[PDB]
Amino acid sequence: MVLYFIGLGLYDERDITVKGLEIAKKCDYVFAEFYTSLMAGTTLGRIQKLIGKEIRVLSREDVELNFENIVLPLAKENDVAFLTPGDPLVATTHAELRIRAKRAGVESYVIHAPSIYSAVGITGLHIYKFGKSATVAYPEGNWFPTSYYDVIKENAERGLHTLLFLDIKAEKRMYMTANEAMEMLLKVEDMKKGGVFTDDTLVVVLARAGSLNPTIRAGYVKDLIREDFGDPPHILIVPGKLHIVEAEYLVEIAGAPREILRVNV
Amino acid sequence: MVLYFIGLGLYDERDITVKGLEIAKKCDYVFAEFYTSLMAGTTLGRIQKLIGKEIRVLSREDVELNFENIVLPLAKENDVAFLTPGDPLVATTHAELRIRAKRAGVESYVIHAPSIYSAVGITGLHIYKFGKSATVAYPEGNWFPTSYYDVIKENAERGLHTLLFLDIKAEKRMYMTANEAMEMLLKVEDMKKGGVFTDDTLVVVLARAGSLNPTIRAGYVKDLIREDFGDPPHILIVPGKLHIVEAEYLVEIAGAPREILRVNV
Ligand SMILES: Nc1ncnc2c1ncn2[C@@H]1O[C@H](CSCC[C@H](N)C(=O)O)[C@@H](O)[C@H]1O
Ligand code: NA
Repeated sequence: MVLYFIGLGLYDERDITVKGLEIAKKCDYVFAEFYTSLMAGTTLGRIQKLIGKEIRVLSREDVELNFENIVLPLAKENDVAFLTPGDPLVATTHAELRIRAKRAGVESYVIHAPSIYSAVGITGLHIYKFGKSATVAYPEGNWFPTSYYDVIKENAERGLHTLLFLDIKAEKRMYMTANEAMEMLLKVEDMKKGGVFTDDTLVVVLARAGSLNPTIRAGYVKDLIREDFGDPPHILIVPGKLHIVEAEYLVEIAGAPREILRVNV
Repeated sequence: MVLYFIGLGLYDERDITVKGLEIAKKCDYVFAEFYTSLMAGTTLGRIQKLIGKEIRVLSREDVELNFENIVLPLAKENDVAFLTPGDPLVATTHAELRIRAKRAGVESYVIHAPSIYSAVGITGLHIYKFGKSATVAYPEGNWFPTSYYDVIKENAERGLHTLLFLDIKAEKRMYMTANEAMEMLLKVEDMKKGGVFTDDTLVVVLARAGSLNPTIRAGYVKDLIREDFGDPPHILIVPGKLHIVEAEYLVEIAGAPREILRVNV
């Protein structure tokens, strides 16, 4: 009679919470999706081994089109878990799944876990100063998306930080690097010419948040665009004007150049 | 000899990640603070029991003034952990402590945990649509806070949702409720009359996120301002322009007035 939306956290199998693991262990059926994001520091086998339950992986279509014909039916006479990377209900379309549950006369509960939305706090940037968030999407055909560029503009204009998710191709396991994102932004800048993202723009790159050894780097685009940030996934952040405390952190912890203490504060 | 910043999560001791528990369990000394937020579903005893260590709780003064005199020394020749509610770096100034650690020659690591900042996803509001965040502080004498009012105005003009962190004075066991924040806001409206926060303003309240049965409510100030949302902690959210699916969720899950299903654009 119960559906549990359980988050898996950031990087590996140990990023699930104690509450999440215990609840998952008591469930008769355990489902999961890995198309919204991937746990790059682990594998399906390691997650299954930690939970002690076989995990049935669902595709994007399984969820968005058939959640009610695949997951909810079993939840009527059993305790069912639906696992997702990060924090449940963060992916835009997931909240709607709770409505589907209600409509089916199924109780659902949410077991939280760390999300990149909060983990980016490790960059030293104040959370309250983050503005609207966006995704740098992979272009294609006659479609050249530039929305994320206006998001940066509108945020930075108000002294706000911009969190940029990088596009991902789940199955093809193709991750967009911070370098690729920077390249695209430089190209959109060439068109819009709004003076929003240039070789002199300060940016922060966070890679493998959740691991014990994340890569946190900060610097001007002209110096970081070709820097190697390690294995994915990467997250790009274009900070608004910095509070001196944020800057000192970026310098001492993320290796930022002293220059930002005078230029970006 | 290293220092670990470990988050404990939203509501109780089980909201800590597995990673954090295993690491915390093997630390020589364990410190913690419970002044940046309220973990309404646990006790120091339960935490100590779960970790298998004795925890020396610190005050804001001990941390802000004597962190390097109290915690860092032990870290130079031992594995030390510093626990905090939620995520250690979110909406706190704990990030600056890492700089102190470094300047003291002490390496530090961060273990994230579910944070209220990402937990807002349970309100059905698209997490990416949130703008600048704000904090509703307690009035001090003749000094009355209003900044949080401008934040809502700026976000609303852009159609972005606003997250309002509510104040806390753990030493006085004072935890600002949503109701109280709602009234402080009406007062500001009567002073600025910007048309930002009135009795017809739609709002959302999340109380005790992290528990199995948190209080999620949405509606007009006039009908919610005197409603009981249960024990703290609470957060107040003033949505911007809603999407049809956000409205459907607020109505079906947060008991909002069925008339908000009618978006104005
Ligand atoms: N479980 C919870 N439910 C509702 N509000 C919460 C909450 N936990 C924290 N808050 C809100 O956030 C304030 C603490 S601010 C510190 C936040 C913390 N580092 C985190 O990561 O969540 C509280 O005063 C309250 O307004
Ligand atoms: Na945000």
